Amino acid sequence: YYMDVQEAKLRDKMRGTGVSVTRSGDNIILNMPNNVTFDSSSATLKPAGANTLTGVAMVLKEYPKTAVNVIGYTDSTGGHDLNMRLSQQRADSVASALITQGVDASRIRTQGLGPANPIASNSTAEGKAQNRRVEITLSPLLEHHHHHH
Repeated sequence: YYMDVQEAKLRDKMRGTGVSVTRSGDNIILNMPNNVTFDSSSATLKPAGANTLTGVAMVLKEYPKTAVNVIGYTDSTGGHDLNMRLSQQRADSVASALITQGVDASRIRTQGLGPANPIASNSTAEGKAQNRRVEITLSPLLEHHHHHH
């Protein structure tokens, strides 16, 4: 049964990248975890997170008629005010990555937000994993992005 135990783990490890790509109407929503893509001690982007953000860059860059709006939140990182600061730093990291990959900044919109509507309760380890996530919205738009701090 030991092979079934290892195999089950391997199935999870080979089940996707860990980022969920979903479609809603004519727009696209990406759900990606912070805990896996940023450092545990600080909002510092990991290589795995850069790869996903590069994937987003590949899409927005090819779709000049579309804009990307990124909103993230965390609760079990720290207090609300601090969490906004970390989230905003995450937002800047996202914008920086996209711009580095040749994406026009004009089409990139990011905002760092604290906890507002947690997907799950922080009282569980699984809920924390669900709560430590960000949402990326891609939709047709010619309007220049707006500024957030």
